[PDB]
Amino acid sequence: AMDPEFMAEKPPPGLKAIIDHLGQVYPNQPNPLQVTTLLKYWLGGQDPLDYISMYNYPGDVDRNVPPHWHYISFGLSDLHGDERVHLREEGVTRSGMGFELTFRLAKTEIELKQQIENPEKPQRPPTWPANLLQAIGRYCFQTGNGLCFGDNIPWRKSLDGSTTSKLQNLLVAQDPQLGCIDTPTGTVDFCQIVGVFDDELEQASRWNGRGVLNFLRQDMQTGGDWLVTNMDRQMSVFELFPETLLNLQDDLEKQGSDLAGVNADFTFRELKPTKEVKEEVDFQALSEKCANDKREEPSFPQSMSMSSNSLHKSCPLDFQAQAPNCISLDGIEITLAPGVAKYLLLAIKDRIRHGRHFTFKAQHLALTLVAESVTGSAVTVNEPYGVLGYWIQVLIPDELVPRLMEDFCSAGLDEKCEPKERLELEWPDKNLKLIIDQPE
Repeated sequence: AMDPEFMAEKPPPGLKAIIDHLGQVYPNQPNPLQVTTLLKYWLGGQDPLDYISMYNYPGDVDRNVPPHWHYISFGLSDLHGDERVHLREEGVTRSGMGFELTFRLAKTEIELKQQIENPEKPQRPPTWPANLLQAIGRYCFQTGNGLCFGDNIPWRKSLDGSTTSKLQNLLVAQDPQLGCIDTPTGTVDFCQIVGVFDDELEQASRWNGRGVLNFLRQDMQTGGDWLVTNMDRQMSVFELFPETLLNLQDDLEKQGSDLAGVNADFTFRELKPTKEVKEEVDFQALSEKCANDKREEPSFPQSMSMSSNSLHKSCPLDFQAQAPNCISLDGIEITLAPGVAKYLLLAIKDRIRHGRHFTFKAQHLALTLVAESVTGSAVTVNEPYGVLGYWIQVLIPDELVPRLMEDFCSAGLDEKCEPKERLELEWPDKNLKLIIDQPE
Protein backbone atom coordinates (compact mmCIF):
# COMPACT_ATOMS: atom_id res chain seq x y z
CA ALA A 1 0.00 0.00 0.00
CA MET A 2 0.87 3.72 -0.31
CA ASP A 3 2.91 5.60 2.32
CA PRO A 4 0.39 7.33 4.65
CA GLU A 5 3.00 9.91 5.73
CA PHE A 6 2.95 11.45 2.24
CA MET A 7 -0.24 10.39 0.44
CA ALA A 8 -3.89 9.79 1.37
CA GLU A 9 -7.51 9.76 0.10
CA LYS A 10 -13.47 26.40 -11.46
CA PRO A 11 -10.91 23.51 -11.57
CA PRO A 12 -7.44 24.06 -13.18
CA PRO A 13 -7.33 23.90 -17.05
CA GLY A 14 -4.81 21.02 -17.12
CA LEU A 15 -6.72 18.97 -14.53
CA LYS A 16 -10.12 19.40 -16.21
CA ALA A 17 -8.90 18.34 -19.67
CA ILE A 18 -7.11 15.15 -18.56
CA ILE A 19 -10.04 14.14 -16.32
CA ASP A 20 -12.46 14.73 -19.22
CA HIS A 21 -10.43 12.61 -21.65
CA LEU A 22 -10.31 9.94 -18.93
CA GLY A 23 -14.11 10.29 -18.74
CA GLN A 24 -14.31 9.37 -22.44
CA VAL A 25 -12.06 6.33 -21.92
CA TYR A 26 -13.90 5.18 -18.77
CA PRO A 27 -17.65 5.98 -19.01
CA ASN A 28 -18.65 3.31 -16.44
CA GLN A 29 -16.19 4.76 -13.89
CA PRO A 30 -16.77 8.52 -13.36
CA ASN A 31 -15.51 8.55 -9.74
CA PRO A 32 -12.40 6.31 -9.59
CA LEU A 33 -10.18 5.92 -6.51
CA GLN A 34 -7.97 8.98 -6.55
CA VAL A 35 -4.97 9.50 -4.30
CA THR A 36 -3.30 12.83 -3.52
CA THR A 37 -0.23 14.21 -1.72
CA LEU A 38 -0.64 15.62 1.80
CA LEU A 39 2.01 18.27 1.12
CA LYS A 40 1.87 19.37 -2.53
CA TYR A 41 5.02 20.13 -4.53
CA TRP A 42 4.25 23.84 -4.97
CA LEU A 43 3.91 24.02 -1.17
CA GLY A 44 7.41 22.67 -0.46
CA GLY A 45 6.90 18.90 -0.76
CA GLN A 46 9.36 16.43 -2.30
CA ASP A 47 6.58 14.74 -4.29
CA PRO A 48 5.66 16.10 -7.76
CA LEU A 49 2.43 14.17 -8.51
CA ASP A 50 -0.65 15.98 -7.24
CA TYR A 51 -3.13 13.19 -8.03
CA ILE A 52 -3.08 9.53 -9.03
CA SER A 53 -6.25 8.02 -10.55
CA MET A 54 -6.72 4.26 -10.22
CA TYR A 55 -9.02 2.46 -12.65
CA ASN A 56 -10.46 -1.05 -12.68
CA TYR A 57 -9.98 -2.92 -15.98
CA PRO A 58 -12.15 -6.08 -15.92
CA GLY A 59 -10.24 -7.90 -18.66
CA ASP A 60 -10.69 -8.94 -22.30
CA VAL A 61 -8.76 -12.07 -23.35
CA ASP A 62 -10.13 -11.92 -26.92
CA ARG A 63 -7.76 -9.01 -27.37
CA ASN A 64 -4.54 -9.75 -25.55
CA VAL A 65 -5.50 -7.96 -22.33
CA PRO A 66 -5.55 -9.51 -18.82
CA PRO A 67 -7.56 -8.12 -15.86
CA HIS A 68 -5.52 -5.29 -14.37
CA TRP A 69 -5.42 -1.94 -12.60
CA HIS A 70 -4.79 1.26 -14.56
CA TYR A 71 -2.91 4.13 -12.90
CA ILE A 72 -2.80 7.73 -14.23
CA SER A 73 -0.68 10.54 -12.76
CA PHE A 74 -1.37 14.27 -12.64
CA GLY A 75 1.59 16.56 -12.01
CA LEU A 76 4.25 16.13 -14.68
CA SER A 77 2.06 18.06 -17.09
CA ASP A 78 1.08 21.66 -16.38
CA LEU A 79 -2.23 21.41 -14.52
CA HIS A 80 -2.59 25.00 -13.27
CA GLY A 81 -0.83 27.16 -15.87
CA ASP A 82 -0.09 29.93 -13.36
CA GLU A 83 3.68 29.19 -13.17
CA ARG A 84 3.46 27.44 -9.77
CA VAL A 85 5.35 24.30 -10.86
CA HIS A 86 6.02 24.58 -14.60
CA LEU A 87 7.53 27.56 -16.43
CA ARG A 88 5.86 28.96 -19.56
CA GLU A 89 8.16 30.24 -22.32
CA GLU A 90 5.17 30.98 -24.62
CA GLY A 91 7.12 29.33 -27.48
CA VAL A 92 6.71 25.76 -26.16
CA THR A 93 3.87 23.40 -27.20
CA ARG A 94 4.27 20.83 -24.39
CA SER A 95 2.20 21.07 -21.21
CA GLY A 96 4.84 20.99 -18.45
CA MET A 97 7.22 18.12 -19.18
CA GLY A 98 4.78 17.09 -21.93
CA PHE A 99 3.47 13.79 -20.56
CA GLU A 100 1.85 11.88 -17.71
CA LEU A 101 2.75 8.45 -16.32
CA THR A 102 0.41 5.48 -16.70
CA PHE A 103 0.88 2.02 -15.20
CA ARG A 104 -0.97 -1.22 -15.91
CA LEU A 105 -0.73 -3.74 -13.05
CA ALA A 106 -2.05 -7.29 -13.50
CA LYS A 107 -4.48 -8.51 -10.85
CA THR A 108 -3.15 -11.38 -8.73
CA GLU A 109 -5.11 -14.65 -8.69
CA ILE A 110 -5.93 -13.81 -5.06
CA GLU A 111 -7.60 -10.58 -6.27
CA LEU A 112 -9.10 -12.37 -9.28
CA LYS A 113 -11.06 -14.77 -7.05
CA GLN A 114 -12.78 -11.72 -5.55
CA GLN A 115 -13.67 -10.07 -8.90
CA ILE A 116 -16.06 -12.79 -10.13
CA GLU A 117 -16.08 -15.49 -7.48
CA ASN A 118 -15.72 -14.75 -3.78
CA PRO A 119 -17.64 -11.49 -3.36
CA GLU A 120 -19.10 -8.79 -5.64
CA LYS A 121 -18.66 -5.96 -3.18
CA PRO A 122 -16.53 -3.08 -4.44
CA GLN A 123 -13.01 -3.88 -5.51
CA ARG A 124 -10.57 -1.17 -4.54
CA PRO A 125 -7.20 -1.05 -6.39
CA PRO A 126 -3.89 -1.63 -4.55
CA THR A 127 -2.28 1.70 -3.71
CA TRP A 128 1.41 0.72 -3.67
CA PRO A 129 2.01 1.91 -7.28
CA ALA A 130 1.52 5.45 -5.98
CA ASN A 131 4.97 5.09 -4.37
CA LEU A 132 6.43 3.82 -7.64
CA LEU A 133 4.88 6.63 -9.68
CA GLN A 134 6.03 9.40 -7.32
CA ALA A 135 9.55 7.94 -7.34
CA ILE A 136 9.93 8.12 -11.14
CA GLY A 137 8.21 11.53 -11.10
CA ARG A 138 11.04 12.62 -8.79
CA TYR A 139 13.51 11.06 -11.25
CA CYS A 140 12.00 13.02 -14.17
CA PHE A 141 12.08 16.32 -12.26
CA GLN A 142 15.57 15.90 -10.78
CA THR A 143 17.31 14.77 -14.01
CA GLY A 144 15.21 16.87 -16.39
CA ASN A 145 14.79 13.67 -18.38
CA GLY A 146 11.42 13.64 -20.11
CA LEU A 147 10.07 10.32 -21.35
CA CYS A 148 9.65 9.29 -24.99
CA PHE A 149 8.05 6.13 -26.39
CA GLY A 150 10.80 3.49 -26.28
CA ASP A 151 12.85 5.11 -23.51
CA ASN A 152 14.32 3.12 -20.63
CA ILE A 153 14.68 3.93 -16.94
CA PRO A 154 17.55 2.10 -15.21
CA TRP A 155 16.06 1.21 -11.85
CA ARG A 156 17.63 -1.43 -9.68
CA LYS A 157 14.82 -2.31 -7.28
CA SER A 158 11.57 -4.30 -7.38
CA LEU A 159 8.80 -1.84 -8.22
CA ASP A 160 6.71 -2.75 -5.15
CA GLY A 161 9.72 -2.82 -2.80
CA SER A 162 9.19 -6.54 -2.21
CA THR A 163 11.83 -9.27 -1.90
CA THR A 164 9.93 -11.62 -4.26
CA SER A 165 9.58 -9.66 -7.53
CA LYS A 166 12.11 -10.21 -10.34
CA LEU A 167 11.08 -7.14 -12.37
CA GLN A 168 13.67 -4.49 -11.47
CA ASN A 169 13.73 -2.04 -14.40
CA LEU A 170 11.39 0.17 -16.46
CA LEU A 171 10.57 0.67 -20.14
CA VAL A 172 8.36 3.42 -21.59
CA ALA A 173 5.55 2.75 -24.08
CA GLN A 174 2.59 4.51 -25.67
CA ASP A 175 -0.62 3.95 -23.70
CA PRO A 176 -2.98 1.96 -25.97
CA GLN A 177 -6.11 3.67 -24.57
CA LEU A 178 -4.81 7.21 -24.04
CA GLY A 179 -2.82 8.86 -26.82
CA CYS A 180 -1.93 12.54 -26.85
CA ILE A 181 -4.34 15.29 -25.86
CA ASP A 182 -4.57 19.04 -26.40
CA THR A 183 -5.01 21.05 -23.19
CA PRO A 184 -5.24 24.84 -22.63
CA THR A 185 -1.77 24.54 -21.04
CA GLY A 186 -0.26 22.49 -23.90
CA THR A 187 0.18 18.91 -25.12
CA VAL A 188 0.18 15.71 -23.06
CA ASP A 189 1.73 12.38 -24.07
CA PHE A 190 0.56 9.35 -22.11
CA CYS A 191 3.67 7.40 -21.21
CA GLN A 192 2.94 3.89 -19.96
CA ILE A 193 5.52 2.47 -17.56
CA VAL A 194 6.39 -1.21 -17.98
CA GLY A 195 8.33 -3.46 -15.58
CA VAL A 196 11.13 -5.47 -17.19
CA PHE A 197 14.08 -7.79 -16.44
CA ASP A 198 17.80 -6.82 -16.48
CA ASP A 199 18.53 -8.46 -19.87
CA GLU A 200 15.33 -6.93 -21.31
CA LEU A 201 16.69 -3.53 -20.18
CA GLU A 202 20.19 -4.03 -21.65
CA GLN A 203 18.73 -5.03 -25.02
CA ALA A 204 16.45 -1.99 -25.15
CA SER A 205 19.46 0.22 -24.42
CA ARG A 206 21.79 -1.46 -26.95
CA TRP A 207 19.11 -1.77 -29.63
CA ASN A 208 15.83 0.14 -29.18
CA GLY A 209 12.90 0.18 -26.75
CA ARG A 210 10.10 -0.25 -29.29
CA GLY A 211 11.72 -3.46 -30.53
CA VAL A 212 11.84 -5.01 -27.06
CA LEU A 213 8.28 -3.84 -26.36
CA ASN A 214 7.18 -5.49 -29.62
CA PHE A 215 8.49 -8.82 -28.31
CA LEU A 216 6.61 -8.31 -25.02
CA ARG A 217 3.36 -7.57 -26.90
CA GLN A 218 3.51 -10.89 -28.78
CA ASP A 219 2.29 -13.10 -25.91
CA MET A 220 0.04 -13.00 -22.83
CA GLN A 221 2.87 -14.37 -20.66
CA THR A 222 4.93 -11.23 -21.36
CA GLY A 223 2.22 -8.58 -20.86
CA GLY A 224 -0.12 -9.06 -23.80
CA ASP A 225 -1.25 -6.40 -26.26
CA TRP A 226 -1.57 -3.50 -23.80
CA LEU A 227 1.78 -4.24 -22.11
CA VAL A 228 0.38 -5.15 -18.68
CA THR A 229 2.93 -5.54 -15.88
CA ASN A 230 2.79 -8.79 -13.90
CA MET A 231 4.91 -8.68 -10.75
CA ASP A 232 5.16 -12.50 -10.65
CA ARG A 233 6.86 -12.87 -14.07
CA GLN A 234 9.53 -15.53 -13.67
CA MET A 235 11.43 -15.34 -16.96
CA SER A 236 12.50 -12.70 -19.47
CA VAL A 237 11.11 -12.69 -23.02
CA PHE A 238 14.50 -13.96 -24.30
CA GLU A 239 14.43 -16.86 -21.86
CA LEU A 240 10.82 -17.85 -22.65
CA PHE A 241 11.15 -17.38 -26.42
CA PRO A 242 14.80 -17.75 -27.55
CA GLU A 243 13.46 -17.04 -31.07
CA THR A 244 13.35 -13.31 -30.25
CA LEU A 245 17.13 -13.19 -29.73
CA LEU A 246 17.58 -14.15 -33.40
CA ASN A 247 15.11 -11.48 -34.58
CA LEU A 248 17.03 -8.96 -32.47
CA GLN A 249 20.22 -9.68 -34.47
CA ASP A 250 18.40 -9.27 -37.79
CA ASP A 251 17.09 -5.85 -36.83
CA LEU A 252 20.16 -4.62 -34.89
CA GLU A 253 22.27 -5.03 -38.04
CA LYS A 254 19.62 -3.10 -39.99
CA GLN A 255 18.38 -0.48 -37.48
CA GLY A 256 21.49 0.08 -35.33
CA SER A 257 21.41 1.49 -31.80
CA ASP A 258 19.50 4.26 -30.01
CA LEU A 259 22.16 4.58 -27.28
CA ALA A 260 23.74 8.03 -27.66
CA GLY A 261 26.55 7.65 -25.11
CA VAL A 262 28.05 6.37 -21.87
CA ASN A 263 29.59 7.74 -18.70
CA ALA A 264 33.19 6.67 -19.26
CA ASP A 265 36.56 7.22 -17.64
CA PHE A 266 38.80 8.34 -20.54
CA THR A 267 41.78 10.49 -21.41
CA PHE A 268 43.09 11.96 -24.68
CA ARG A 269 46.40 13.44 -25.87
CA GLU A 270 47.60 15.05 -29.11
CA LEU A 271 49.86 12.99 -31.39
CA LYS A 272 51.93 15.86 -32.77
CA PRO A 273 55.41 15.76 -34.31
CA THR A 274 56.20 19.46 -34.85
CA LYS A 275 55.67 22.15 -32.17
CA GLU A 276 54.45 22.67 -28.58
CA VAL A 277 51.24 21.11 -27.23
CA LYS A 278 49.37 24.02 -25.66
CA GLU A 279 47.16 24.19 -22.54
CA GLU A 280 43.88 24.16 -24.51
CA VAL A 281 44.47 20.62 -25.89
CA ASP A 282 45.85 19.03 -22.70
CA PHE A 283 43.49 16.72 -20.78
CA GLN A 284 44.74 17.55 -17.28
CA ALA A 285 44.85 21.31 -17.88
CA LEU A 286 41.37 21.38 -19.47
CA SER A 287 39.89 19.22 -16.70
CA GLU A 288 41.21 21.66 -14.08
CA LYS A 289 39.72 24.66 -15.93
CA CYS A 290 36.35 22.88 -16.10
CA ALA A 291 36.31 22.08 -12.37
CA ASN A 292 36.91 25.74 -11.47
CA ASP A 293 33.54 27.55 -11.64
CA LYS A 294 13.72 21.13 -10.50
CA ARG A 295 15.99 20.70 -13.53
CA GLU A 296 14.97 22.56 -16.71
CA GLU A 297 17.33 20.76 -19.05
CA PRO A 298 17.79 16.99 -19.57
CA SER A 299 21.09 15.32 -18.63
CA PHE A 300 23.57 12.97 -20.30
CA PRO A 301 22.88 10.94 -22.33
CA GLN A 302 19.22 11.94 -22.92
CA SER A 303 20.50 15.40 -23.89
CA MET A 304 22.25 13.69 -26.82
CA SER A 305 19.34 11.37 -27.65
CA MET A 306 17.09 13.73 -29.64
CA SER A 307 19.06 13.83 -32.90
CA SER A 308 21.22 10.79 -33.59
CA ASN A 309 21.70 12.68 -36.85
CA SER A 310 22.94 16.11 -35.79
CA LEU A 311 24.95 17.89 -33.10
CA HIS A 312 23.02 21.14 -33.50
CA LYS A 313 21.48 22.76 -30.38
CA SER A 314 22.82 19.79 -28.40
CA CYS A 315 25.84 19.52 -26.11
CA PRO A 316 26.99 16.60 -23.91
CA LEU A 317 28.27 19.04 -21.28
CA ASP A 318 26.70 20.40 -18.13
CA PHE A 319 28.89 23.51 -18.46
CA GLN A 320 30.81 24.61 -21.58
CA ALA A 321 33.58 27.22 -21.88
CA GLN A 322 33.61 30.07 -24.40
CA ALA A 323 35.74 28.61 -27.20
CA PRO A 324 36.04 30.71 -30.40
CA ASN A 325 37.53 27.95 -32.55
CA CYS A 326 37.71 24.21 -32.94
CA ILE A 327 41.42 23.69 -32.32
CA SER A 328 42.55 21.08 -34.83
CA LEU A 329 44.63 18.12 -33.62
CA ASP A 330 47.23 16.53 -35.93
CA GLY A 331 46.73 13.22 -34.13
CA ILE A 332 44.87 11.77 -31.16
CA GLU A 333 45.60 9.02 -28.65
CA ILE A 334 42.44 7.91 -26.85
CA THR A 335 42.74 5.98 -23.59
CA LEU A 336 39.60 4.14 -22.54
CA ALA A 337 38.95 2.28 -19.26
CA PRO A 338 38.34 -1.48 -19.85
CA GLY A 339 34.88 -1.28 -18.20
CA VAL A 340 33.56 0.66 -21.21
CA ALA A 341 35.42 -1.21 -23.98
CA LYS A 342 32.14 -3.04 -24.66
CA TYR A 343 30.80 0.23 -26.07
CA LEU A 344 33.32 0.76 -28.90
CA LEU A 345 31.84 -2.05 -30.98
CA LEU A 346 28.44 -0.51 -30.22
CA ALA A 347 29.84 2.91 -31.18
CA ILE A 348 31.24 1.84 -34.55
CA LYS A 349 29.01 -1.07 -35.63
CA ASP A 350 25.73 0.34 -34.26
CA ARG A 351 26.14 4.15 -34.42
CA ILE A 352 28.86 5.47 -36.78
CA ARG A 353 28.09 2.84 -39.44
CA HIS A 354 24.49 4.14 -39.50
CA GLY A 355 25.52 7.81 -39.78
CA ARG A 356 25.11 8.54 -36.07
CA HIS A 357 27.26 9.82 -33.18
CA PHE A 358 28.38 8.38 -29.85
CA THR A 359 29.66 10.23 -26.79
CA PHE A 360 31.98 9.10 -24.00
CA LYS A 361 31.57 11.48 -21.07
CA ALA A 362 34.16 11.56 -18.29
CA GLN A 363 34.18 13.60 -15.07
CA HIS A 364 34.40 17.01 -16.78
CA LEU A 365 35.27 16.59 -20.48
CA ALA A 366 33.38 14.77 -23.24
CA LEU A 367 34.61 12.81 -26.29
CA THR A 368 32.22 12.35 -29.21
CA LEU A 369 32.75 10.04 -32.18
CA VAL A 370 31.25 11.33 -35.43
CA ALA A 371 30.20 9.86 -38.81
CA GLU A 372 30.68 11.65 -42.16
CA SER A 373 26.96 12.50 -42.49
CA VAL A 374 26.57 14.03 -39.00
CA THR A 375 25.75 17.75 -39.21
CA GLY A 376 26.61 20.48 -36.69
CA SER A 377 30.09 19.18 -35.86
CA ALA A 378 33.27 21.26 -35.65
CA VAL A 379 35.11 18.47 -37.46
CA THR A 380 35.78 17.61 -41.14
CA VAL A 381 37.34 14.85 -43.28
CA ASN A 382 40.52 16.94 -43.76
CA GLU A 383 40.59 18.00 -40.09
CA PRO A 384 39.00 15.04 -38.24
CA TYR A 385 40.22 15.68 -34.67
CA GLY A 386 39.27 18.73 -32.62
CA VAL A 387 38.66 20.20 -29.17
CA LEU A 388 35.76 22.63 -28.77
CA GLY A 389 36.21 24.01 -25.25
CA TYR A 390 35.64 20.98 -23.04
CA TRP A 391 34.25 18.90 -25.91
CA ILE A 392 36.49 16.64 -28.01
CA GLN A 393 35.23 15.56 -31.45
CA VAL A 394 36.65 12.71 -33.55
CA LEU A 395 35.64 12.01 -37.17
CA ILE A 396 35.42 8.40 -38.32
CA PRO A 397 35.23 8.16 -42.15
CA ASP A 398 33.12 5.42 -43.79
CA GLU A 399 36.22 3.69 -45.21
CA LEU A 400 37.65 3.38 -41.67
CA VAL A 401 34.55 1.66 -40.22
CA PRO A 402 35.30 -1.83 -41.66
CA ARG A 403 38.93 -1.55 -40.47
CA LEU A 404 37.88 -0.57 -36.93
CA MET A 405 35.32 -3.38 -36.68
CA GLU A 406 37.89 -5.89 -38.00
CA ASP A 407 40.61 -4.95 -35.49
CA PHE A 408 38.11 -4.91 -32.60
CA CYS A 409 37.38 -8.59 -33.20
CA SER A 410 41.08 -9.60 -33.18
CA ALA A 411 41.53 -7.86 -29.82
CA GLY A 412 38.41 -9.73 -28.68
CA LEU A 413 36.10 -6.77 -28.07
CA ASP A 414 32.63 -8.28 -27.67
CA GLU A 415 29.33 -6.99 -26.23
CA LYS A 416 30.32 -8.94 -23.10
CA CYS A 417 34.11 -8.38 -23.12
CA GLU A 418 36.21 -6.70 -20.44
CA PRO A 419 39.94 -6.85 -21.37
CA LYS A 420 42.09 -7.81 -18.39
CA GLU A 421 45.20 -6.93 -20.42
CA ARG A 422 46.51 -3.62 -21.78
CA LEU A 423 45.42 -3.24 -25.41
CA GLU A 424 47.19 -1.02 -27.95
CA LEU A 425 45.48 -0.29 -31.27
CA GLU A 426 46.78 2.09 -33.95
CA TRP A 427 46.04 3.41 -37.44
CA PRO A 428 49.17 5.37 -38.56
CA ASP A 429 47.68 6.55 -41.87
CA LYS A 430 44.85 8.28 -39.96
CA ASN A 431 46.98 9.54 -37.01
CA LEU A 432 44.75 7.70 -34.53
CA LYS A 433 45.73 5.51 -31.58
CA LEU A 434 43.46 3.70 -29.13
CA ILE A 435 44.56 2.27 -25.77
CA ILE A 436 42.34 0.05 -23.65
CA ASP A 437 43.66 0.55 -20.12
CA GLN A 438 43.06 2.54 -16.93
CA PRO A 439 44.15 6.23 -17.33
CA GLU A 440 47.52 7.50 -15.97
